[PDB]
Amino acid sequence: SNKGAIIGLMVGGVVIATMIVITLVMLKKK
Repeated sequence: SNKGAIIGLMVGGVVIATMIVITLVMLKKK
């Protein structure tokens, strides 16, 4: 199985996801 390989793809997806997760926080600040 080796679930460690899954993390490899999480490194690239988290980079772009970092902008989406913040977009919501900025809305709450209002």
